[PDB]
Order: sequence, then C-alpha cells, then structure tokens
Amino acid sequence: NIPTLPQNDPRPEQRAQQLDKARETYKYADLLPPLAFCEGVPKPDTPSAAWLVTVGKVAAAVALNAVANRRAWKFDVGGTSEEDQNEAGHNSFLARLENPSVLDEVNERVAAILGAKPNRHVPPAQNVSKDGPNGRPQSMDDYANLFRRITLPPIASTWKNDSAFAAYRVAGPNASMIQRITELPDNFAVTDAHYKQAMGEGDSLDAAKAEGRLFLADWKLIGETLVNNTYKGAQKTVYAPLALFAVPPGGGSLAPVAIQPGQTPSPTNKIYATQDGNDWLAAKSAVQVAEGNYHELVSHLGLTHLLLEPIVMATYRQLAQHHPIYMLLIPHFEGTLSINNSAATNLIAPGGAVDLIFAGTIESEHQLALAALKRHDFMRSGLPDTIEQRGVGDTSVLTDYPYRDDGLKIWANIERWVTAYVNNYYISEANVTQDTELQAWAAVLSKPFAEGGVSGFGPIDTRAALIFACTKVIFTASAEHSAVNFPQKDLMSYAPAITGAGWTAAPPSQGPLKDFQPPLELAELQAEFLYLLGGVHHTKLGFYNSNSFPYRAWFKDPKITAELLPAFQRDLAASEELIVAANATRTFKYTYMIPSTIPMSINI
Amino acid sequence: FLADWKLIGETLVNNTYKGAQKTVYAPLALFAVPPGGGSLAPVAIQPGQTPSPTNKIYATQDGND
Repeated sequence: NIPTLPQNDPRPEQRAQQLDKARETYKYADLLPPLAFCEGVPKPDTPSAAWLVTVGKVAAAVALNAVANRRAWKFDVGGTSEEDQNEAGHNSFLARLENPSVLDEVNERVAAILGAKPNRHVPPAQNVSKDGPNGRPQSMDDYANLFRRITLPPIASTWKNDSAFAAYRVAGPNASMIQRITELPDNFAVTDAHYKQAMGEGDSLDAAKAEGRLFLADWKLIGETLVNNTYKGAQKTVYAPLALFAVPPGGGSLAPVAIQPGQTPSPTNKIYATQDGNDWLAAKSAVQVAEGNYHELVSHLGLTHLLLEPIVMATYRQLAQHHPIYMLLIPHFEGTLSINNSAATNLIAPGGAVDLIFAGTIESEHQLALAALKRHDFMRSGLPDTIEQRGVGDTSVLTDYPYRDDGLKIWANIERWVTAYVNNYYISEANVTQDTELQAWAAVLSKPFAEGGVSGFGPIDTRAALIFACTKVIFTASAEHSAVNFPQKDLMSYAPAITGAGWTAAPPSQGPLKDFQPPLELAELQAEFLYLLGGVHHTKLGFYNSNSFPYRAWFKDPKITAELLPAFQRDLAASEELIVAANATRTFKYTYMIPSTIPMSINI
Repeated sequence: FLADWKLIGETLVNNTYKGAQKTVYAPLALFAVPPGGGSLAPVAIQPGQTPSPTNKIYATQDGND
C-alpha cells in the first residue's frame, strides 16, 4: 500500500473511523499535570519482548551487583544469587521462543530499581538494610568497590583532572550548556590573574573576549527552582554556579578558568581559581552536582521524554494510519509512552531514585523540568540553529567539540531524509494546507503551554515547516536522546565524579572528600539505576521495523522501501566512517552520534 | 645565533620629545647561516622579552610588519 494525504484518500470515511477508534485508544490523563500525558500505556505500545529481553539482562546484572555487594558487606545471598541467574536462564531460552517471564520480572525489576524500592533481591521469592552497603563511607575505595558485577566506569580515575571537567561541557551528559560571551557578566567579575593561572602569562582575558575564545556555562535556572531536601535527616545541597571556560590562542580544546558557586557575589560566595587546591576541586565537584540535576531534569527527562510526549499523542490522534507522516514518526516513538509511564510512576515519583539521590525536593525538581519546557522555542530549537545561537560555531577556535561536530552530520542526514520523504508525498504547498489532519495535528500542538501544547510549535503552514518539525522530532527521539541517555552509564554512574546531591555545603572545602559524597546506600542505587537507563541500546536509527514478533519492515510504499530509505541508510554509514575517523583521533571518545549505536526512539 | 637586547628593558625609561612618545623595545633576534656555512641571515624577531598578546614573533614573510 502507498500512503495518502487525507484529501486524496480513495476511502475517506473508513479513514475517519480508524481515527475515531485511535482517539478511544489514546486518551489524555494528568499523570504529571501541566502536561499532556497518556492514560496509562495503550496495549499497542507495550514494550516488545526484544526490548524486555534486552532490558532483563542489564537488570539481572544490576541485581547481582546488589547481591555481590551484600556478600562483601558483613546462604541467603547465595540463594538470591542463583534465582537472579535463573531469570537470565529464562530470558536466554524460554524467551528464545519469541513465538511469561518477559512482561513479569523485566517490567517488575525495572520498577524496583527506578523506584529506589528496597529488597531488590528476587521476584516471586517473598533505616536501611544493614546487610547491604549503607551509611557514611570509611574510605573513597567504597564507591569504587560498589561496582562488583557491573564494571566500574572509566571516569572514576580521571574526573579530578581539569581536562576531564571541561570534557563534560563538550562531550558530557549536558554538552549544550556553554555559550560564547564577548564580555563578562556582572555577577562573575573574574580577573586577569585567574585567567593567567588557567592559560599562562602569554594570554590575556581581554584578548580571549576579543578573539571569541571565552565560553560561559550559567546554571541560573538551578537557583530559581530547586529547594534542598534532607535524606534521613542529612542535608543535601545544590548551587547555581557560573563557570568560565576558554581555549588557547590559535584554537584548541576547552579548559576551565573560574567557578563562582552562586549567582550573586558575597563574602560567602567568592570566585575559585585553577590554583586553589582542594577548594578548586570542590568548586568543580559542586558544579558537577548542578549538572546532575540540570541534565537529568532539563536536558534528558525534560527536553526529550516529556517534550515528545504531546507530539506522540497528537500523532496517534490527528494523523491517520494511512497518513504518510504517521508512517514517518510512529516508529520513532516506539515505546516512548511506556518509558515515560515508568518514569512518572517510579523514577520522578515520591520515594523514587530521583527523590533520594538528588538534592532537591521532588516537587522542586518537577518545577525545574516544567520551567525549561515552558521556555523552549520548538521552531528555533534545531541543532544548527542553537549552535550559532551559542556562538560555538567556529571549528577553528573551539576545535574539540564532539557533540557539535558529530551531531551536525547526523542532523544533516535526518533532514535530507525528511526532505525527500516530505517532497515525495507533498508535491505542492497546497498539499500542506488541505491536509486537514496535519492542521489538527498542528493546531493541537500549537496550544499554549498551559493547555498541554508544545511551546513555540507554530505554525506548520509550509512544506518547509513540516520538514523542520519532522527533523527536530526525529533528531530528539534518536541522536539527541542518545547524547543524553547513555552518558548516564558511561559518565554519571560513579558518584564522586558527578552525582545529584552535595552532602556538604562545600564550595569551600571543610574536610575529607568522603564527607561531600552521598551515603553508600544511595551511591549503590545511583549506579544501579543509571547503569540500567544508560546501558540499553535497542532499535537502531535508519531501520524502520515493527514492534511485533516478525519485526518486518515497517514501510510498505515501494518508493521508500527500495529507493528513499536505502539512500538514507547509506548516508548514515557514510557519516559513521567519518565519525569513527574523528573518534580515533580523540582522547575522550564520543560514541553517541555513531549511527550503529543511535536508537530510533526514546525507549529507556 | 641569538641577539638579545634584554639590558635595554631593565634600564631605559621611554621619554617624550615635545609631547610625542619616543619608544624603544628590548628585542630578541634569531639568525641562522645556511648549511655548510655562509653569511648571517635573519629568521625571526620578538620585540619584547616576555611574550604576550601585545608581543608576538614576526617572520620574514610577514611583509610590512
């Protein structure tokens, strides 16, 4: 079959009766208010067994790490050891049928890990558990020794370097943060002395601002929304820092200069420079906790999961199955409704892993996410658009920026494919205005943010506008999601490197570095839920398949199946070679824009 | 072969003749001779002792500078 715009369909009334039944399947609920959320997970959008089987293995290693950590701390833990092996035995052969344990344990185990819930031991086998790691640490080795059956991430042996602290602002969880400045802000009056400590006596602050070599990262949003909370009495802290960066003359890698932990200068809030020893390291470790809340809530669970939640709904409800755009986006939404449901009811839920490990009150964290969703401009949020918004565009100044460099080739691949897909189906700008389904699609996403609309979405009255709204949507369900979901495992699962809470009010150092760090009960949990979220690479951008057992090709129109989509897939494999060419010549590898790794959808 | 006028910087104070700023630097000039020997020939000049944004190294292909 060949897709058809609604004003071209040979069988119109049947199409409208499919849409009347889809709107009965996809109804709105306020699972998280001010937002357009789905009422549970409709049966079609259940996770596929392939997803469950893939997730079950990672979650099985997570439970074993808990049991193996329970062996070290202080026959029971040998019994729970083989039962978790038994579920892996079920997944390897019982689920090998593909044609019981899948929807049971896998979904159940994800909830206990994401919900921070205790007794993550064995499904159907039924203070803090002082038979597992808990409380304040004896030594810094205890954090590295929580990684028994899961492998310790590499950043643990490198996070203290200043070169790695800058690698997070170009190749870390939130690599969209820095913005080029021509002057300094008034709340960050750094001196030429601090600049020379970071750059040498051969460079000048006033020259870096001239040659466009300054880059500021401002967490002002963190101070406007977050309210600290006490875990089992103990206070957790988060700041609203400003951290300057620069590049050496002639263009090179990024490097830190100064850190001001707060927004306003004061005696209790002074600039810390690169030569200040343990106070400097604290300032970075403080800045990293700000990134932990900002990335998790604004960049990852804010500007991907919940930004696409209304776009997923409007597509199922205004676009028909025989509509070609529904044929383009629905596979890029595979499982999005399910993971945002397990997110809202477990993760960002009271008593969840975000409630404990992160410094804010759980309801102040929601205000943080909703604040960025409200300030977005969907029409002006393309990657090449933001790159010149932030002045980070010059590749001869800021030469090492893997997110920008690797990410723009993937964006160019998506828009090339979205263009030929739109231009093959829309042969005139009148095809856009007469697409009554697309205008209902556009009119509902164009509602103000209070109603449930995507902020700044309008107007989609042009073939060009449809191309962008489809490129952005595909990019933020695939590349942009990989660039923020998988750094969780590789860069965020080790708490001293970065975590959600500071456990001393320490931009000024006050003693041991083991007192700033989270309790071992949470540090084991932070690792276990960030290893599970960032360690599942299921479905692959460029290959449109189904979510049912055959997993047979989704596209049916021959022009796509044998001509257009094959060209798009080659465009990725060509970009994959050039990106590995860059990754070989890079010390800090960036594997999140590699096509063979990028997922089609937001599914974890 | 290096010619370094460091002593100029550690002693002299720039004055003014009828208001106009007379200036003098403490340069460093690098010279080399071709392989097998020959006459001296300039390679580069750094007009100031301490390198800085204002004090750069100038080469033979830099035209009027």
